[PDB]
Amino acid sequence: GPGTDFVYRVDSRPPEEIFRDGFRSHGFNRNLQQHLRGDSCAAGSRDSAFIATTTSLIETYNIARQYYSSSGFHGRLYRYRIRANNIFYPIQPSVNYLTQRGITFSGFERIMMREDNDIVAVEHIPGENIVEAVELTYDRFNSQVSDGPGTTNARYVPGSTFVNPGVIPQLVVP
Ligand SMILES: NC(=O)c1ccc[n+]([C@@H]2O[C@H](COP(=O)([O-])OP(=O)(O)OC[C@H]3O[C@@H](n4cnc5c(N)ncnc54)[C@H](O)[C@@H]3O)[C@@H](O)[C@H]2O)c1
Ligand code: NA
Repeated sequence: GPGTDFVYRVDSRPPEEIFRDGFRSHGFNRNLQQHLRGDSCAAGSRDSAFIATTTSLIETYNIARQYYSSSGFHGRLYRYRIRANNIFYPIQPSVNYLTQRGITFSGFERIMMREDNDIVAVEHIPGENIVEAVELTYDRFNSQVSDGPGTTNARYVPGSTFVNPGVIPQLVVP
C-alpha cells in the first residue's frame, strides 16, 4: 500500500527456489565496510551477515551488467522486487556511527555510496516478502540488459511496512 518501502535484489538463483526459501546471508559477520566492499560476499570470505539490496531500478541493470560481463560467469540473473521491513537498514546511519567510532571511509568509498540507495537486510529475507521476479536478458555484443519473463510470487504477503531507520545492532568495529 501507499508509502511502503520496496527494494530490489539481483541474484542468480531462480524464483522457484527463492519464492519458497527467501534469501539467507552467507554468515554472521557484521563488518559493514567489509560487506560494502564485497570482501565478505561470494567473491570473498563468504560470511557476510548482510543481504544486499537497492532502492534503485536503474542501479539493478548496472549491477547485472557487472556480473554478466565478468569472466567465467554463466547462467542467468533475476531482479527480485522485495517488500522491506524492520529487517532492512539503510546504510547511512551505520556509516555515520562507524565514522563517529573512528572508522575511516575513503574518498572512493564515499563516492560509491553517494546516491544513498543501498539497503541491507540482516540474516534472512522471507519468501513471503518477495513480490515478483524478472529474468534479465543480456546482449554481450552491445552491453545491453533488458527484462525477460516476469513471475509473480503467489505466496507474497501484502502490507505497508518500512525499513528500520536506525543503526545496525552488533556491528563489528575493528
Ligand atoms: N546484488 C544486489 O542487488 C546488490 C545490490 C546493492 C549492492 N550490491 C553489492 O554487490 C556486492 C556483492 O553483493 P551480492 O549480494 O551480489 O553478493 P552475494 O554474495 O550476496 O551474491 C552473489 C551470488 O552468490 C550466491 N549467494 C548469495 N548468498 C548465498 C547463499 N547464502 N547461499 C548460496 N549462494 C548464495 C548467488 O549466486 C548470488 O547471486 C556487495 O558489495 C553488495 O553490497 C549488490
Ligand atoms: Na534502533
